[PDB]
Amino acid sequence: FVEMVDNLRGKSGQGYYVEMTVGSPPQTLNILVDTGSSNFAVGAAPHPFLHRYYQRQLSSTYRDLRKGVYVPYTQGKWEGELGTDLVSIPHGPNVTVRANIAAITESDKFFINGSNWEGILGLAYAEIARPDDSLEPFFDSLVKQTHVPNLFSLQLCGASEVLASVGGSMIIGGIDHSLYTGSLWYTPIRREWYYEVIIVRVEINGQDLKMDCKEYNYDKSIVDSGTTNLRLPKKVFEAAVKSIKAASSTEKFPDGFWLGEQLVCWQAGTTPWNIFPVISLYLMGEVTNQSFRITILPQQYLRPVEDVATSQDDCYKFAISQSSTGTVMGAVIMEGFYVVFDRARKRIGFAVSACHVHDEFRTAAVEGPFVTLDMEDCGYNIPQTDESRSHHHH
Ligand SMILES: O=C(O[C@H]1CCSc2ccc(Br)cc21)[C@H]1C[C@]2(CN1)C(=O)Nc1ccccc12
Ligand SMILES: [Zn+2]
Ligand SMILES: [Zn+2]
Repeated sequence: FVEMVDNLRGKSGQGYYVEMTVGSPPQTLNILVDTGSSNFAVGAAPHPFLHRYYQRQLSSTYRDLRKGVYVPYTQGKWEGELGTDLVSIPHGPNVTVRANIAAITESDKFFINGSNWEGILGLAYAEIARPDDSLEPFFDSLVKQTHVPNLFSLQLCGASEVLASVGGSMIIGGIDHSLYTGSLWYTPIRREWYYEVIIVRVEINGQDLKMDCKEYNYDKSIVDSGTTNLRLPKKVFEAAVKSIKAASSTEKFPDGFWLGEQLVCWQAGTTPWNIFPVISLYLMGEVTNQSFRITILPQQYLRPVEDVATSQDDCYKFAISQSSTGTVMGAVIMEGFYVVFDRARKRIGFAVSACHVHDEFRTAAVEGPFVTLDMEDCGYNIPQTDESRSHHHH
Protein backbone atom coordinates (compact mmCIF):
# COMPACT_ATOMS: atom_id res chain seq x y z
CA PHE A 1 0.00 0.00 0.00
CA VAL A 2 3.05 2.30 -0.02
CA GLU A 3 2.20 3.21 -3.64
CA MET A 4 -1.28 4.44 -2.65
CA VAL A 5 -0.15 6.72 0.19
CA ASP A 6 -0.65 10.36 -0.75
CA ASN A 7 -2.61 9.47 -3.89
CA LEU A 8 -5.21 12.14 -3.17
CA ARG A 9 -4.97 15.86 -3.67
CA GLY A 10 -7.14 18.92 -3.92
CA LYS A 11 -7.93 22.39 -2.56
CA SER A 12 -9.27 23.05 0.98
CA GLY A 13 -13.08 22.81 0.84
CA GLN A 14 -13.37 21.74 -2.81
CA GLY A 15 -12.85 17.98 -2.68
CA TYR A 16 -10.22 15.27 -2.55
CA TYR A 17 -9.56 13.72 -5.90
CA VAL A 18 -7.56 10.78 -7.17
CA GLU A 19 -5.96 10.37 -10.57
CA MET A 20 -7.64 7.85 -12.84
CA THR A 21 -7.36 6.90 -16.49
CA VAL A 22 -10.31 5.99 -18.69
CA GLY A 23 -10.15 4.64 -22.26
CA SER A 24 -7.60 3.16 -24.64
CA PRO A 25 -5.35 4.85 -25.04
CA PRO A 26 -5.65 6.00 -21.42
CA GLN A 27 -7.10 9.53 -20.88
CA THR A 28 -6.05 10.94 -17.51
CA LEU A 29 -8.65 12.72 -15.38
CA ASN A 30 -8.82 13.96 -11.78
CA ILE A 31 -11.77 12.37 -10.05
CA LEU A 32 -13.52 13.41 -6.82
CA VAL A 33 -13.49 10.72 -4.12
CA ASP A 34 -17.10 10.56 -2.93
CA THR A 35 -18.62 8.11 -0.44
CA GLY A 36 -22.04 9.90 -0.61
CA SER A 37 -22.92 8.47 -4.01
CA SER A 38 -22.47 5.41 -6.21
CA ASN A 39 -21.87 6.62 -9.78
CA PHE A 40 -18.64 6.94 -11.73
CA ALA A 41 -19.26 10.02 -13.86
CA VAL A 42 -16.75 12.24 -15.66
CA GLY A 43 -16.98 15.54 -17.58
CA ALA A 44 -17.36 14.70 -21.27
CA ALA A 45 -17.89 18.05 -22.95
CA PRO A 46 -16.14 21.41 -22.55
CA HIS A 47 -17.10 23.52 -19.53
CA PRO A 48 -15.88 26.88 -18.19
CA PHE A 49 -14.57 25.17 -15.06
CA LEU A 50 -12.99 22.13 -16.75
CA HIS A 51 -9.41 22.10 -18.09
CA ARG A 52 -10.14 18.81 -19.90
CA TYR A 53 -12.75 16.09 -20.26
CA TYR A 54 -13.44 12.50 -21.35
CA GLN A 55 -13.53 12.14 -25.17
CA ARG A 56 -15.56 8.97 -25.74
CA GLN A 57 -14.81 8.86 -29.45
CA LEU A 58 -11.05 8.67 -28.83
CA SER A 59 -11.17 5.42 -26.83
CA SER A 60 -11.01 2.22 -28.83
CA THR A 61 -12.38 0.35 -25.81
CA TYR A 62 -15.49 2.52 -25.20
CA ARG A 63 -18.93 0.95 -25.50
CA ASP A 64 -22.08 3.08 -25.54
CA LEU A 65 -24.88 1.68 -23.38
CA ARG A 66 -27.45 3.80 -25.28
CA LYS A 67 -29.10 5.02 -22.09
CA GLY A 68 -29.24 8.42 -20.31
CA VAL A 69 -28.50 9.25 -16.67
CA TYR A 70 -29.50 12.21 -14.44
CA VAL A 71 -28.59 12.93 -10.82
CA PRO A 72 -29.66 15.99 -8.90
CA TYR A 73 -28.24 16.56 -5.46
CA THR A 74 -29.48 19.18 -2.97
CA GLN A 75 -26.62 21.23 -4.41
CA GLY A 76 -25.29 20.25 -7.83
CA LYS A 77 -26.78 18.34 -10.75
CA TRP A 78 -25.38 16.54 -13.83
CA GLU A 79 -26.60 14.37 -16.68
CA GLY A 80 -24.92 12.39 -19.44
CA GLU A 81 -24.66 9.17 -21.42
CA LEU A 82 -24.00 5.76 -19.95
CA GLY A 83 -21.29 3.48 -21.31
CA THR A 84 -18.44 1.26 -20.25
CA ASP A 85 -14.72 1.51 -20.70
CA LEU A 86 -11.40 0.41 -19.29
CA VAL A 87 -10.51 2.19 -16.07
CA SER A 88 -7.37 2.19 -13.93
CA ILE A 89 -5.99 4.07 -10.92
CA PRO A 90 -2.26 4.71 -11.55
CA HIS A 91 -1.56 5.28 -7.85
CA GLY A 92 -3.88 2.42 -6.92
CA PRO A 93 -3.96 -1.32 -7.42
CA ASN A 94 -2.14 -2.66 -10.49
CA VAL A 95 -5.40 -3.63 -12.26
CA THR A 96 -7.64 -2.58 -15.11
CA VAL A 97 -11.44 -2.82 -14.73
CA ARG A 98 -14.25 -2.47 -17.26
CA ALA A 99 -16.68 -0.25 -15.39
CA ASN A 100 -19.80 1.80 -16.05
CA ILE A 101 -18.94 5.43 -16.83
CA ALA A 102 -21.50 8.24 -17.09
CA ALA A 103 -20.19 10.80 -19.57
CA ILE A 104 -21.49 14.15 -18.25
CA THR A 105 -22.87 16.30 -21.08
CA GLU A 106 -24.60 18.97 -19.03
CA SER A 107 -24.36 20.07 -15.44
CA ASP A 108 -25.30 22.77 -12.95
CA LYS A 109 -23.49 23.80 -9.78
CA PHE A 110 -21.54 20.54 -9.97
CA PHE A 111 -18.00 21.40 -11.13
CA ILE A 112 -16.12 23.81 -8.89
CA ASN A 113 -13.91 26.61 -10.24
CA GLY A 114 -10.33 25.96 -9.20
CA SER A 115 -11.04 22.54 -7.70
CA ASN A 116 -9.01 20.75 -10.42
CA TRP A 117 -11.31 17.73 -10.67
CA GLU A 118 -13.30 16.67 -13.70
CA GLY A 119 -15.52 13.92 -12.39
CA ILE A 120 -16.74 11.94 -9.44
CA LEU A 121 -16.08 8.46 -8.06
CA GLY A 122 -19.16 7.34 -6.11
CA LEU A 123 -17.97 4.67 -3.75
CA ALA A 124 -21.29 4.00 -1.98
CA TYR A 125 -23.58 1.08 -2.70
CA ALA A 126 -25.68 0.07 -5.73
CA GLU A 127 -28.95 1.01 -4.03
CA ILE A 128 -28.37 4.72 -4.71
CA ALA A 129 -26.78 4.25 -8.14
CA ARG A 130 -28.59 6.07 -10.94
CA PRO A 131 -30.64 5.51 -12.89
CA ASP A 132 -31.18 2.47 -10.66
CA ASP A 133 -29.48 -0.17 -8.66
CA SER A 134 -28.72 -2.37 -11.65
CA LEU A 135 -26.04 0.10 -12.78
CA GLU A 136 -23.01 -1.56 -11.17
CA PRO A 137 -20.90 0.99 -9.26
CA PHE A 138 -17.11 1.11 -9.80
CA PHE A 139 -15.99 -0.58 -6.65
CA ASP A 140 -18.38 -3.49 -7.13
CA SER A 141 -16.78 -4.05 -10.58
CA LEU A 142 -13.27 -3.71 -9.20
CA VAL A 143 -13.96 -6.43 -6.63
CA LYS A 144 -15.92 -8.66 -9.04
CA GLN A 145 -13.30 -8.47 -11.80
CA THR A 146 -10.11 -8.58 -9.68
CA HIS A 147 -8.66 -10.10 -6.50
CA VAL A 148 -9.04 -6.81 -4.60
CA PRO A 149 -10.53 -7.28 -1.14
CA ASN A 150 -13.90 -5.67 -0.59
CA LEU A 151 -12.63 -2.79 1.50
CA PHE A 152 -11.02 0.62 1.13
CA SER A 153 -9.83 3.23 3.63
CA LEU A 154 -9.35 6.98 3.56
CA GLN A 155 -6.82 9.20 5.29
CA LEU A 156 -7.81 12.77 4.57
CA CYS A 157 -5.28 15.30 5.84
CA GLY A 158 -6.03 18.96 6.66
CA ALA A 159 -3.49 21.72 6.11
CA SER A 160 -2.26 33.61 -0.35
CA GLU A 161 -3.92 33.94 -3.81
CA VAL A 162 -5.09 30.32 -3.94
CA LEU A 163 -6.70 28.04 -1.30
CA ALA A 164 -4.40 25.64 0.58
CA SER A 165 -3.40 22.40 -1.17
CA VAL A 166 -4.58 19.33 0.71
CA GLY A 167 -3.46 15.72 0.55
CA GLY A 168 -4.75 12.29 1.51
CA SER A 169 -4.58 8.56 0.90
CA MET A 170 -7.16 6.17 -0.48
CA ILE A 171 -5.94 2.65 0.28
CA ILE A 172 -7.81 0.36 -2.09
CA GLY A 173 -8.11 -3.21 -0.83
CA GLY A 174 -7.05 -2.82 2.78
CA ILE A 175 -5.62 -1.04 5.80
CA ASP A 176 -2.25 0.68 6.08
CA HIS A 177 -1.04 0.65 9.71
CA SER A 178 1.24 3.67 9.24
CA LEU A 179 -1.82 5.89 8.74
CA TYR A 180 -3.23 5.70 12.25
CA THR A 181 -2.33 5.32 15.87
CA GLY A 182 -3.94 3.36 18.65
CA SER A 183 -7.19 1.41 18.47
CA LEU A 184 -9.37 0.96 15.40
CA TRP A 185 -13.06 0.92 16.43
CA TYR A 186 -15.97 -0.15 14.23
CA THR A 187 -19.50 1.09 13.95
CA PRO A 188 -22.02 -1.07 12.00
CA ILE A 189 -23.38 0.00 8.63
CA ARG A 190 -27.07 0.32 9.35
CA ARG A 191 -27.93 -0.37 5.72
CA GLU A 192 -25.97 -0.64 2.47
CA TRP A 193 -26.99 2.41 0.46
CA TYR A 194 -25.15 5.38 1.77
CA TYR A 195 -22.51 4.54 4.33
CA GLU A 196 -25.21 4.99 6.95
CA VAL A 197 -24.39 4.88 10.65
CA ILE A 198 -26.07 5.58 13.95
CA ILE A 199 -25.11 8.29 16.43
CA VAL A 200 -26.26 7.54 19.95
CA ARG A 201 -24.94 10.60 21.83
CA VAL A 202 -23.35 14.03 21.21
CA GLU A 203 -21.24 16.04 23.68
CA ILE A 204 -19.68 19.48 23.30
CA ASN A 205 -16.75 19.81 25.67
CA GLY A 206 -18.14 16.88 27.60
CA GLN A 207 -21.61 18.37 28.02
CA ASP A 208 -24.38 16.09 26.73
CA LEU A 209 -26.74 17.82 24.29
CA LYS A 210 -29.40 15.67 25.94
CA MET A 211 -31.52 15.38 22.79
CA ASP A 212 -33.58 12.32 21.83
CA CYS A 213 -30.96 10.39 19.89
CA LYS A 214 -33.23 9.87 16.88
CA GLU A 215 -32.70 13.61 16.37
CA TYR A 216 -29.02 12.91 15.54
CA ASN A 217 -29.90 10.52 12.76
CA TYR A 218 -32.85 12.48 11.38
CA ASP A 219 -33.26 11.42 8.70
CA LYS A 220 -29.99 9.54 8.47
CA SER A 221 -26.33 9.84 9.42
CA ILE A 222 -23.78 9.13 6.68
CA VAL A 223 -20.05 9.28 6.11
CA ASP A 224 -19.26 11.38 3.09
CA SER A 225 -15.78 12.35 1.89
CA GLY A 226 -17.38 14.49 -0.80
CA THR A 227 -18.95 16.89 1.73
CA THR A 228 -16.63 19.46 3.39
CA ASN A 229 -18.61 20.27 6.51
CA LEU A 230 -19.90 18.39 9.46
CA ARG A 231 -23.55 18.97 8.61
CA LEU A 232 -26.19 18.45 11.25
CA PRO A 233 -30.01 18.29 11.18
CA LYS A 234 -31.62 21.71 11.99
CA LYS A 235 -32.37 20.95 15.63
CA VAL A 236 -28.97 19.43 16.41
CA PHE A 237 -27.16 22.25 14.60
CA GLU A 238 -28.98 24.89 16.60
CA ALA A 239 -28.26 23.23 19.94
CA ALA A 240 -24.63 22.60 18.89
CA VAL A 241 -23.96 26.21 17.82
CA LYS A 242 -25.58 27.51 21.01
CA SER A 243 -23.12 25.42 22.97
CA ILE A 244 -20.01 26.38 20.93
CA LYS A 245 -21.10 30.04 21.10
CA ALA A 246 -21.28 29.72 24.90
CA ALA A 247 -17.76 28.29 25.21
CA SER A 248 -16.28 30.85 22.80
CA SER A 249 -18.21 33.79 24.11
CA THR A 250 -15.11 35.88 24.89
CA GLU A 251 -15.09 36.43 21.14
CA LYS A 252 -18.15 38.02 19.57
CA PHE A 253 -18.34 36.96 15.94
CA PRO A 254 -20.74 38.05 13.19
CA ASP A 255 -23.86 36.04 12.39
CA GLY A 256 -22.28 35.22 9.02
CA PHE A 257 -19.44 33.37 10.75
CA TRP A 258 -21.80 30.88 12.41
CA LEU A 259 -23.66 30.62 9.10
CA GLY A 260 -20.37 29.41 7.65
CA GLU A 261 -20.28 32.34 5.21
CA GLN A 262 -17.59 34.58 6.72
CA LEU A 263 -14.07 34.38 8.02
CA VAL A 264 -12.74 35.42 11.41
CA CYS A 265 -9.10 36.23 12.04
CA TRP A 266 -6.39 36.55 14.64
CA GLN A 267 -2.81 37.80 14.43
CA ALA A 268 -0.64 35.04 12.97
CA GLY A 269 0.02 32.41 15.61
CA THR A 270 -2.32 33.76 18.28
CA THR A 271 -5.59 31.86 17.64
CA PRO A 272 -7.24 31.15 21.03
CA TRP A 273 -8.04 27.48 20.24
CA ASN A 274 -8.70 26.86 23.94
CA ILE A 275 -11.96 28.84 23.92
CA PHE A 276 -13.49 26.45 21.34
CA PRO A 277 -14.81 23.13 22.72
CA VAL A 278 -14.21 19.64 21.40
CA ILE A 279 -17.14 17.78 19.85
CA SER A 280 -17.69 14.08 20.57
CA LEU A 281 -20.02 11.91 18.51
CA TYR A 282 -20.70 8.53 20.07
CA LEU A 283 -21.27 5.87 17.42
CA MET A 284 -23.09 2.56 17.83
CA GLY A 285 -20.65 -0.22 18.61
CA GLU A 286 -20.56 -3.66 17.12
CA VAL A 287 -21.77 -5.00 20.44
CA THR A 288 -25.29 -4.28 21.68
CA ASN A 289 -25.48 -1.35 24.06
CA GLN A 290 -21.85 -0.41 23.36
CA SER A 291 -20.61 2.74 21.72
CA PHE A 292 -17.38 4.55 21.14
CA ARG A 293 -16.69 8.25 20.73
CA ILE A 294 -14.90 10.21 18.11
CA THR A 295 -13.62 13.51 19.39
CA ILE A 296 -12.80 16.36 16.95
CA LEU A 297 -10.99 19.60 17.72
CA PRO A 298 -11.77 23.15 16.66
CA GLN A 299 -8.78 22.62 14.41
CA GLN A 300 -10.97 20.29 12.34
CA TYR A 301 -14.18 22.35 12.36
CA LEU A 302 -12.51 25.77 12.03
CA ARG A 303 -11.21 25.70 8.49
CA PRO A 304 -8.12 27.71 7.48
CA VAL A 305 -8.53 30.32 4.74
CA GLU A 306 -5.83 32.88 3.93
CA ASP A 307 -7.00 36.48 3.55
CA VAL A 308 -5.58 38.38 0.58
CA ALA A 309 -6.29 41.58 2.52
CA THR A 310 -5.13 40.50 5.99
CA SER A 311 -2.63 37.84 4.81
CA GLN A 312 -0.77 38.55 8.05
CA ASP A 313 -3.65 37.03 10.03
CA ASP A 314 -4.72 33.45 10.60
CA CYS A 315 -8.37 33.39 9.38
CA TYR A 316 -10.94 30.58 9.66
CA LYS A 317 -14.35 29.61 8.32
CA PHE A 318 -16.94 27.79 10.47
CA ALA A 319 -17.23 24.35 8.85
CA ILE A 320 -20.24 23.03 10.80
CA SER A 321 -23.52 23.74 9.00
CA GLN A 322 -27.19 22.89 8.83
CA SER A 323 -28.71 19.96 6.94
CA SER A 324 -32.20 18.94 5.77
CA THR A 325 -31.04 15.49 4.70
CA GLY A 326 -29.53 14.27 7.95
CA THR A 327 -26.14 14.28 9.62
CA VAL A 328 -23.21 14.26 7.21
CA MET A 329 -19.81 13.32 8.57
CA GLY A 330 -17.80 15.21 6.02
CA ALA A 331 -14.14 16.01 5.49
CA VAL A 332 -14.21 18.00 8.75
CA ILE A 333 -14.91 14.84 10.70
CA MET A 334 -12.84 12.62 8.46
CA GLU A 335 -9.72 14.75 8.71
CA GLY A 336 -9.45 13.70 12.37
CA PHE A 337 -9.43 10.08 11.46
CA TYR A 338 -8.27 7.17 9.41
CA VAL A 339 -11.58 5.80 8.21
CA VAL A 340 -11.98 2.20 7.10
CA PHE A 341 -14.83 1.32 4.75
CA ASP A 342 -15.13 -2.39 5.58
CA ARG A 343 -17.82 -3.35 3.10
CA ALA A 344 -16.98 -7.03 3.60
CA ARG A 345 -18.05 -6.95 7.26
CA LYS A 346 -20.64 -4.22 6.79
CA ARG A 347 -18.88 -1.80 9.15
CA ILE A 348 -16.91 1.47 9.30
CA GLY A 349 -13.70 1.82 11.32
CA PHE A 350 -12.22 4.93 12.95
CA ALA A 351 -8.73 5.42 14.45
CA VAL A 352 -6.83 8.63 15.19
CA SER A 353 -5.20 9.76 11.94
CA ALA A 354 -1.38 9.99 11.92
CA CYS A 355 -1.83 13.26 10.00
CA HIS A 356 -4.59 15.04 11.97
CA VAL A 357 -3.98 18.68 12.98
CA HIS A 358 -3.86 19.29 16.75
CA ASP A 359 -2.03 21.22 19.47
CA GLU A 360 -0.08 20.93 22.71
CA PHE A 361 -3.14 20.37 24.89
CA ARG A 362 -5.70 18.36 22.86
CA THR A 363 -5.86 15.60 20.23
CA ALA A 364 -8.65 14.11 18.13
CA ALA A 365 -9.64 10.90 19.86
CA VAL A 366 -11.33 7.58 19.23
CA GLU A 367 -12.28 6.00 22.55
CA GLY A 368 -14.48 3.18 23.90
CA PRO A 369 -16.29 1.22 24.95
CA PHE A 370 -19.00 3.26 26.61
CA VAL A 371 -22.01 1.30 27.79
CA THR A 372 -25.73 1.90 27.99
CA LEU A 373 -28.35 -0.28 29.65
CA ASP A 374 -31.53 -0.46 27.58
CA MET A 375 -30.04 1.63 24.73
CA GLU A 376 -33.13 2.80 22.80
CA ASP A 377 -33.27 2.82 19.00
CA CYS A 378 -31.65 5.99 17.65
CA GLY A 379 -32.39 5.12 14.01
CA TYR A 380 -35.00 7.01 12.03
CA ASN A 381 -37.17 5.27 9.44
CA ILE A 382 -37.57 7.35 6.31
CA PRO A 383 -41.14 7.54 5.02
CA GLN A 384 -41.65 5.25 2.02
CA THR A 385 -42.99 7.05 -1.05
CA ASP A 386 -45.19 5.31 -3.64
CA GLU A 387 -42.49 5.98 -6.25
CA SER A 388 -39.93 4.13 -4.17
CA ARG A 389 -42.40 1.43 -3.20
CA SER A 390 -43.48 0.78 -6.78
CA HIS A 391 -39.96 -0.15 -8.10
CA HIS A 392 -39.35 -3.88 -8.53
CA HIS A 393 -35.91 -5.26 -7.74
CA HIS A 394 -35.30 -8.37 -9.77
O1 LIG B 1 -23.78 13.42 -0.64
C1 LIG B 1 -23.85 13.41 -1.86
O2 LIG B 1 -24.97 13.36 -2.60
C2 LIG B 1 -26.18 13.24 -1.85
C3 LIG B 1 -26.59 14.62 -1.39
C4 LIG B 1 -27.97 14.57 -0.78
S1 LIG B 1 -29.14 14.58 -2.16
C5 LIG B 1 -28.46 13.18 -3.05
C6 LIG B 1 -29.27 12.57 -4.00
C7 LIG B 1 -28.84 11.47 -4.71
C8 LIG B 1 -27.57 10.98 -4.47
BR1 LIG B 1 -26.88 9.48 -5.42
C9 LIG B 1 -26.76 11.59 -3.54
C10 LIG B 1 -27.19 12.68 -2.82
C11 LIG B 1 -22.64 13.46 -2.74
C12 LIG B 1 -22.82 14.40 -3.91
C13 LIG B 1 -22.27 15.71 -3.43
C14 LIG B 1 -21.50 15.50 -2.16
N1 LIG B 1 -21.51 14.04 -1.98
C15 LIG B 1 -23.46 16.59 -3.21
O3 LIG B 1 -24.34 16.35 -2.40
N2 LIG B 1 -23.41 17.63 -4.11
C16 LIG B 1 -22.23 17.55 -4.84
C17 LIG B 1 -21.78 18.42 -5.80
C18 LIG B 1 -20.56 18.14 -6.39
C19 LIG B 1 -19.82 17.04 -6.01
C20 LIG B 1 -20.29 16.19 -5.02
C21 LIG B 1 -21.51 16.47 -4.45
ZN1 LIG C 1 -41.31 -7.03 -11.71
ZN1 LIG D 1 -32.76 -3.81 -6.21
